[PDB]
Amino acid sequence: SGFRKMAFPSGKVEGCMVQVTCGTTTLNGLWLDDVVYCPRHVICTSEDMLNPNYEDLLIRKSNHNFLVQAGNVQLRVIGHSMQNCVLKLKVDTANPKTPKYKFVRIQPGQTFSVLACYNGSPSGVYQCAMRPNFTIKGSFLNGSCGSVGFNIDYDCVSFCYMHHMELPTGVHAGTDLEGNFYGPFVDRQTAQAAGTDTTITVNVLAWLYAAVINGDRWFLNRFTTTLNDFNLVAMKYNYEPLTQDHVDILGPLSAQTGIAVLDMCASLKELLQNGMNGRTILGSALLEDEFTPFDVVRQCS
Amino acid sequence: SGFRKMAFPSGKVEGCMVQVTCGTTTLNGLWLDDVVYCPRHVICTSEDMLNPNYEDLLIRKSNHNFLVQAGNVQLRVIGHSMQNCVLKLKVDTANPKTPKYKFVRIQPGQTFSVLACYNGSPSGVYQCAMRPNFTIKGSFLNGSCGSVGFNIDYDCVSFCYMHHMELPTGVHAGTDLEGNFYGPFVDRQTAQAAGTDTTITVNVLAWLYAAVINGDRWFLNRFTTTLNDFNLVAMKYNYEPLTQDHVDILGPLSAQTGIAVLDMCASLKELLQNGMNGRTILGSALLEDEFTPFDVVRQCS
Ligand SMILES: O=C1N[C@]2(C[C@H](C3CCC3)C2)C(=O)N1c1cncc2ccccc12
Ligand SMILES: O=C1N[C@]2(C[C@H](C3CCC3)C2)C(=O)N1c1cncc2ccccc12
Repeated sequence: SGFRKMAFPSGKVEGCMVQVTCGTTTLNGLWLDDVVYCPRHVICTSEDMLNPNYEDLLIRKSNHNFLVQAGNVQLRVIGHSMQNCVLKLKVDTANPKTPKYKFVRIQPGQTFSVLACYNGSPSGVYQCAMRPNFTIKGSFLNGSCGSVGFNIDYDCVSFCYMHHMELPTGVHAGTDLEGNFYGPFVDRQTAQAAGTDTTITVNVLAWLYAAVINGDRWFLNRFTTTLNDFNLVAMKYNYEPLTQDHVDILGPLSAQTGIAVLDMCASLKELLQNGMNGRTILGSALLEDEFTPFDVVRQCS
Repeated sequence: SGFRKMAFPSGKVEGCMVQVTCGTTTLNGLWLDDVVYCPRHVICTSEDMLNPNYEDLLIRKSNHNFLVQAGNVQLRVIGHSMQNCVLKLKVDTANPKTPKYKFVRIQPGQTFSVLACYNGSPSGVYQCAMRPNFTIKGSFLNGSCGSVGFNIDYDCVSFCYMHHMELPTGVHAGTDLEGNFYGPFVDRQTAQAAGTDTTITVNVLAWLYAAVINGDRWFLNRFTTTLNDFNLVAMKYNYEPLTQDHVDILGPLSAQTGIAVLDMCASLKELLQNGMNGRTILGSALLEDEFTPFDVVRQCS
């Protein structure tokens, strides 16, 4: 019993973290096979961050300008290209610690584990969610840049996130491993709008199922409701609209608790309208939206 | 910027987790050098759990009865002893993945990382605290038993916790790595009282410093107070009494924020008396007590 924001074990990713230096700038890189991946802003001097021409900056750079360290061992850079907002440095050595892996673009609402690093050394691991507005609320300091997010299916690491920026508002933006930003962000030091963040409704319902499963049942009410009536309330409170896809992926949790999705939706409606009244659910005084129905099922299995 | 319940990277401990079978019973063990450590209740059949004589049960057991698996590789058990509530199985192979490590008995209020395992496979990592009443509020299923808690100082893993039991009340009890329980618990299936849990006051103050440092300042008030006056309020609300030791370890955070400990204490007094009023601090509607002043300093450094 019990329910915790649990991260995937980080071992497989620790053995891939390297330090990448280019002039004065140091940040983290991801060493898979004979390629190192990092944010391309490693080639920027602080004086170019307002509006860098990344091509033009990269053009004044040759292989030997890139200092890739893995612990003690230096690596030799025998090729460099720029793919969207990441540098791919081809090195002489295949990573002997390279796990099985894929690159995946996740969708807003999905969760992943983050290994927060500094100078190519892992410092910490936490679980978080791609917010609907494609930001993440992480824990990143200067030099955390290039820190990666991942899921682990069996022996297979799926890398979904590389950290590039903290926004003027204190939240975090980054790319997939092909260097395409999540959201409307660019790797420039300008004031950039995140947009309105909404609550991931399907996740809040998964958490409610998690709570029922762990003995917290007080919010269960006599009522039920409609997908339409529910979504009307959802929009008022900046909750994402709930679809039949969402109802479908909540099925296993419906099945295990013997509570219909729409009766759970009706409990949620009331919590939204009446607040928590001073009560708590799985030790929280706030509605949690950073567990997927998959995360709840995994932890409860 | 940002603030997250961050765990230590788990890599160094993944390479130590093994499966231990004795009859029908399987749980996790910790393979360091030529010794495997696990909970001694691995020798119990479900019918002996009411009141086992562990000596007498161990006596009807020889080396070959113990099935220690590390991935695929079986290990050979050439010696077994019982130290308080753990089995030490001496095996033929030194763990080649053995990190530098110590065994440490932590104090209530201190935090550690937990690698939750099933059948000697790591599933998940989360951060938690030894509650004042020596329980932990973890996330453990059947077969999670033998899952370990640890801190990482540089290259040195300090193991502090081995998981033995969920209590009838849904919370978690376990031992240090020498097999001595934290708290008044025994490895018997009886109803056992945890006792009154209190809030770790020094941790709540560290979290408030964490919040000031990350731009959340609304709870800062005009008042100040006294260690005596404060502790009077602390006791009313089941907060641990604050000592000059606590004031002293909050010094670095005092120094960085330019806020005196006792002015922070006065902010806390008011939050305790007035509640949060619907506001939040670092995205929480509740006072968080599972970061130490060390944890706050590490994450903020
Ligand atoms: O280290 C850098 N450097 C840039 C990238 C730079 C931008 C992109 C081109 C101009 C500025 C940054 O966003 N940060 C930080 C990242 N994550 C957490 C931080 C916390 C505090 C300070 C900087 C952070
Ligand atoms: O697997 C066991 N077996 C014992 C140890 C057994 C006690 C100690 C002698 C009698 C009973 C146990 O406490 N659990 C669980 C542990 N952690 C989370 C669980 C969650 C659900 C069910 C059992 C759990």
